[PDB]
Parts: sequence; C-alpha cells; structure tokens
Amino acid sequence: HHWGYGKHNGPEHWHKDFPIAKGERQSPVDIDTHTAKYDPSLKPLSVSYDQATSLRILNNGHAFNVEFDDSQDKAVLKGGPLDGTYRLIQFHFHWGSLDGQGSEHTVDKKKYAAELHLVHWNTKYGDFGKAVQQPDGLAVLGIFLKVGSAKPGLQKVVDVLDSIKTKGKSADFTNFDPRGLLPESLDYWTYPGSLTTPPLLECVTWIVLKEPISVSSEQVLKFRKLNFNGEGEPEELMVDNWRPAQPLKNRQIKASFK
Ligand SMILES: NS(=O)(=O)c1ccc(C(=O)NCc2ccc(C(=O)c3ccccc3)cc2)cc1
Ligand SMILES: [Zn+2]
Repeated sequence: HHWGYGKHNGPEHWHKDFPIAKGERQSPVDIDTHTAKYDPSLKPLSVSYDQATSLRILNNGHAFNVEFDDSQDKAVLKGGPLDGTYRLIQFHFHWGSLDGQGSEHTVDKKKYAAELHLVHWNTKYGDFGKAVQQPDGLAVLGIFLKVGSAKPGLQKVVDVLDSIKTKGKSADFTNFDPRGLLPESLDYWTYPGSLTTPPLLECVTWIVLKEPISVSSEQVLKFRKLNFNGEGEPEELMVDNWRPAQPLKNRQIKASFK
C-alpha cells in the first residue's frame, strides 16, 4: 500500500506515513498576489543552463523525471532569494486529467493545466542526499503550463514518453536543453516550503515564475497517456498527480517585481 494519488493512498492519506505532511512549511500553497510583497532585498535571479547535461528520462510511478549529470558545476541557479549556488539534478511535471486542473501551486486560486519543477540542490552540502536534510538544501523553480500554442522545446520530451509508458521504465535522454522550457520573463514569487511528494521534506526555497509557458493540447494529451502502473498491470492513467494547496501558516510570499 504505497503512497499515490488515488482515493485510498492520495494526499489526504500521506500524513499517516509522513507526519510532516501537516507541518509548518508544506508545499504547494496558493499564491495570493495581493498579499505577496515586493522584496527589494532579492538579488537578480540567475538561471544558467547553457552547459546542462541531461542523461536519462524515467517513469517513477508518480511522474517522469528527466535526470541531469550533476557531478560538476553545469546547470546552476543562483541569485534571487538564494545564497550560493544550486545545481540542477532533474525536472518533472505535475498535470491534470483535464486542462482546468493539474498545477500544484495556484495563483489567486487559479489552477493551471500543469506545472514544471526544475529541482536543484545547494552545492555547499556536497550532494542531493545531504542537501535534503538542510533547511536551505534545495531550490525548485516552478513554471506553470497553460494550454494554447505548442512549446517547441518540449516536443523532444513528449516524443520519448511512448518508451517509458509504465512505472520503472527508463530511456536514454541526452542533449536535452532545458532553456527551451523557460518563459520570457523571470518575474517570480518565492517562499520557504517543502517537497510536494513524500517524504515531503521541508528543505525547499520555492521560486515560482509568474509567466506561464504555453503548451499545446496535443502535448499535454500525451502526458496523460502515461501509466502509474508497471508493465503488465491493470492500466491507471498517470493524471492528476498533483498535491492541493496547503496551509500557508507562518509564511510570507515575496515577489521579485512590483
Ligand atoms: N515536487 S517537488 O519538486 O517538490 C520534489 C522534488 C524532488 C523530490 C525527490 O527528490 N524525492 C525523492 C527523494 C529521494 C531521496 C531522498 C533522501 O535522500 C532522504 C529521504 C528521507 C530523509 C532524508 C533524506 C529524498 C527524496 C520530490 C518532490
Ligand atoms: Zn514536483
């Protein structure tokens, strides 16, 4: 009985195996744009993915991860609310069964069709495992997806999904440039939060971009053809793999713009 997104193992059940699910710094959250405040202390955000080295794509039973070689200082995120350098380790998405839902963070309660998470770990901690035990160990850059025009840079990911349809399947995925998934503007909101899936660790500095990228209906439809199940098991489409907004509690969301 593993955690998941169904009626009997979904978000409302996670707290039993992962008590921190009812913690003081859980993610995602609804971003109330009128309550968020411009923060002059934020430094310019720097996304440097020019030397990014992708290696593989994997269906892990809850989403698919495009993994990167993070043994060297390549794709890094710095600046903004961050102190130091954070290295890109993987990206994945959360999406819905319908275009009207799918994102984890919401903006004035608005839900987008999907949300991309580019996961980075603080290099002061040596590696990802050590980083996820620190309060400033990770930085996740979140980007909303809306359905409209296709995103050319996403097509390479879409086309390989046929080969990793079920849980446990992986496929070589080299030379993918994540710069092709970024919107024009880097305006963002930021707040201290957590991993949005078990173990739900509270080690993340969230940076959520205000401008969503557009993807076509055809592209998101292919995301929805993936399976939560393993090969040869009853088919459960991989849709609605998002956690709903959690209590903001004692936190303030800061904006990088006025
Ligand atoms: N959706 S999100 O961007 O917030 C998000 C990002 C990344 C992971 C993730 O990496 N989960 C897998 C994982 C693997 C190992 C450890 C780990 O080393 C550890 C586990 C429990 C306690 C201490 C460390 C933690 C998470 C989960 C969610
Ligand atoms: Zn995620």
